[PDB]
Amino acid sequence: SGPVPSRARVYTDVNTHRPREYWDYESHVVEWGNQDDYQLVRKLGRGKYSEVFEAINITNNEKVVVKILKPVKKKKIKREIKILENLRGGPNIITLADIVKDPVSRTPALVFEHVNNTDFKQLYQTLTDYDIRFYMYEILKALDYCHSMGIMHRDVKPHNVMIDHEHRKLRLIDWGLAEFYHPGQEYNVRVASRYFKGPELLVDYQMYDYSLDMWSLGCMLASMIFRKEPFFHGHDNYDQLVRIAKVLGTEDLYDYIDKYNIELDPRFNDILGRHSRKRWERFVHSENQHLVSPEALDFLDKLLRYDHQSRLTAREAMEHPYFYTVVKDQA
Ligand SMILES: N#Cc1cnn2c(NC3CC3)cc(-c3sccc3-c3ccc(=O)[nH]c3)nc12
Repeated sequence: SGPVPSRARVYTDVNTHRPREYWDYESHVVEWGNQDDYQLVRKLGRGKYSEVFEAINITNNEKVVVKILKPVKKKKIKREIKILENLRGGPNIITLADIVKDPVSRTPALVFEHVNNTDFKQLYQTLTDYDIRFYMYEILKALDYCHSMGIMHRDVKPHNVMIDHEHRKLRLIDWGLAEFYHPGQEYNVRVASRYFKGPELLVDYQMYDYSLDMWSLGCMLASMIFRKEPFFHGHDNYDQLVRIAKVLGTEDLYDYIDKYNIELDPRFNDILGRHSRKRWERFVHSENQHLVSPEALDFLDKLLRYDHQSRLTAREAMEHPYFYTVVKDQA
């Protein structure tokens, strides 16, 4: 027997109610700017599918970030562009400023708003309890917005969170893995970095939704309050599920597998073993106790659930007691 179908608990049919053009990115026609408006200043990074640079827009003297793409399927470039344009002006969503192509090389490049980022491997270790709640609330604004717009980011991790700590400015970036949610659609499970992959990805459950981003957000929160990066440190995708089972327990995992009639890869049987559900206190010590509170733990618990349907939505998460003071100060 095949797996049991699943539907998003919230924003289920937002794309169905939209005109086709909104989500049918394959038919999207790219609007190109002028490549001569931009001059590369310095390199910021290299990736598997791109090279990133800092640039100057010589028409207005503004600092920008330029992502020059390596060979990528045109439908995937159209997907990222279409999502970026649909999300433009949304809270804490990076702004796509321009799309340019080299006239000779035919190489496409995405031009973004620049964020004066403080690298997370330096910033996070300085963040107070209030900073973690404030920045977690800001990512949640970006997530509730993109989910309400029928989009799952699918790559939520510290590297995709740009923070200008001086101006308390956060942007959720790199929409290259993002997809439109369609009820009944089977998605590719080979998405996200190892440490942030949800149980649905690791067990090969394809009918997932926005709730995937909520697991990732839970992984980030656990690493920040416990000062343990990564929180679930698997040696591969199979061992990644073992690392989660050693914390959440194997009982709720097999209850999750049984509920959705998931065919578990035979490799898993001999590595998963039998594990009890641990108490969050075993990750608490003298150097992280100032970031850990009963509110933080309660919130974290409600994010990290094997059953995607039982995790908090981004809007429910914003309503949690953990954010009461952030909500108060913002009024
Ligand atoms: N989008 C965007 C964006 C805004 N600011 N910003 C900064 N700012 C620091 C230099 C101060 C760095 C990067 C970097 S650094 C290495 C890779 C990337 C990158 C850029 C685009 C993308 O889609 N993924 C990854 N991206 C951005």
